[PDB]
Amino acid sequence: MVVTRIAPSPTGDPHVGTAYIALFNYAWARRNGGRFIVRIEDTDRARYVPGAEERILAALKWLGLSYDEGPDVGGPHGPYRQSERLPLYQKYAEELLKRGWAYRAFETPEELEQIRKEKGGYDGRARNIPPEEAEERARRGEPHVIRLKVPRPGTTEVKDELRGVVVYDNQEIPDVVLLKSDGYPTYHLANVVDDHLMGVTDVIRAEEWLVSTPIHVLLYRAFGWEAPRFYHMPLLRNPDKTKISKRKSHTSLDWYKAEGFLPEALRNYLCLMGFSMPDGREIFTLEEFIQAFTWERVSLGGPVFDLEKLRWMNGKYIREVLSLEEVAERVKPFLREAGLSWESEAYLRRAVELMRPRFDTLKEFPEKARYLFTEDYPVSEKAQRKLEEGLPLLKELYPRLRAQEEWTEAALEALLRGFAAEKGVKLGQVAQPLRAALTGSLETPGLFEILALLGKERALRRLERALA
RNA sequence: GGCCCCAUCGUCUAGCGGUUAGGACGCGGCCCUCUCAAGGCCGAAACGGGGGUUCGAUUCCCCCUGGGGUCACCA
Ligand SMILES: Nc1ncnc2c1ncn2[C@@H]1O[C@H](COP(=O)(O)OP(=O)(O)OP(=O)(O)O)[C@@H](O)[C@H]1O
Ligand SMILES: [Mg+2]
Repeated sequence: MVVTRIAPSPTGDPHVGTAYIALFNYAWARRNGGRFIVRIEDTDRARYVPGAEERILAALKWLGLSYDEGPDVGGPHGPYRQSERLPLYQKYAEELLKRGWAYRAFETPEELEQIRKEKGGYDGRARNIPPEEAEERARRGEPHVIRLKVPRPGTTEVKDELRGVVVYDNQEIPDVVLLKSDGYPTYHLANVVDDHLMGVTDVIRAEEWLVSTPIHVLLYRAFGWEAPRFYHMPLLRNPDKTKISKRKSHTSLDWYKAEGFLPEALRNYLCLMGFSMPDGREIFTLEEFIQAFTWERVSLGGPVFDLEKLRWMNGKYIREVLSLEEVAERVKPFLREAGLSWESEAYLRRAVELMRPRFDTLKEFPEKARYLFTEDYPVSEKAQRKLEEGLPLLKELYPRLRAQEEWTEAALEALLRGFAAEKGVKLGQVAQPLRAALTGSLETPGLFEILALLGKERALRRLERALA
């Protein structure tokens, strides 16, 4: 069948680039009724951020991706955390050693630097050490690394499923270290070994690994294993076209969730990063994505992550994809984070309904609708100017309002329109100042619905403070 | 700099030899209207350059230019 995977490195916040690559591996497997594996790349004890594994796994679930095998769901070929597979890599490294495909190198980190300075890059000088001497210096515990012994001279054919064949010159392929001196392996060794054992057939990864591919082709050869298919996705780019980074852009998935972006929206935007539906439709579900997926419709340009477009999309989900009730539920955390409270579900729902077309992120709701949940709301200078300029009218309207029995949006409009005509003035001249009194703002939803929402008492009370 | 990838509006993109080069975000105008949005309508905006192949190239081939990636005991 088809088996894909993601090899996240727990070395920082959950990265949007990871979600992007995960999105495509997930789809390709589901499209082919296959498996989607999650393997953690925690072999660099130096860059390892404790607490990063949980975070990445949660973000993937947050976006709606589900994996078939992984650290927290088990699987037939575990462990799924490389740190727990160390003896395995040791074993395979020595296998290459015995097959003449690798060798032990004892240069100190400082000699290597000096070698890189003079001859630019390691010169494979350790290949001249007699195997028995290397084997002996190893048993004496001399610190060392194991390097891939690249066939020299020569050529190595790599095949990218989206770009075609690419012939490399072995002189371009360095004798990369396979097993570090601390016993930990490098991506190069662990990638191949683990992809093999877990049976992955389709390796879909970021284009930044294209050049390292001939190293993997060589390793699969060394082991006598069949190489999987390679699909390299273009890198997500900052606005300046450089690979998306933490300083020119927002790469942390937690930042997106914190800002009120809907996972559905983010996932949908990410699909547009290199892929498009035949009919050119831009809003679609995760499932529709799986079904319509085809490497034929994947573009290879480095897409710029456009926040403005994400916001647009998020707003689109808020008002056209999720139900009223769903938005109401998703907005709660944000109200709580703003120290605000709603009186009941009924109230919140109507509040959300009135604002639906006015907020593009869940975080924006408590901001623009603050006056619907607390008395502690701000008053814009323009609102104040408008309030003071219409006090006389409001003063004459107030008595009519305290005597209004039927407190409905229909009745209220009738009264106000009538009052405006009877006072020989345009509605706006009575509605605008009233809006200011009620909301401390001049940018709000319809006056009649805002006036009704609160009820007679709550509305008059607030109206009285503006006239006091 | 060496090697490798990429090339349609500012951005995401549709073209797969013959199209007024389409859509979306953003931007401007208009409509709707009690404000602000949402929504509808209209509009400005692209094939980097030079050779070719071909009756004909944005579509196919080559060079140039441009952009990006990669050159570790990180991935
Ligand atoms: N900036 C990025 N843009 C696009 N894809 C990325 C990016 N970074 C990583 N990927 C891809 O997403 C998957 C997960 O990458 P990973 O979890 O290692 O994050 P990372 O940003 O590569 O961190 P590290 O510094 O360890 O390389 C990979 O298979 C890799 O190809
Ligand atoms: Mg045009």
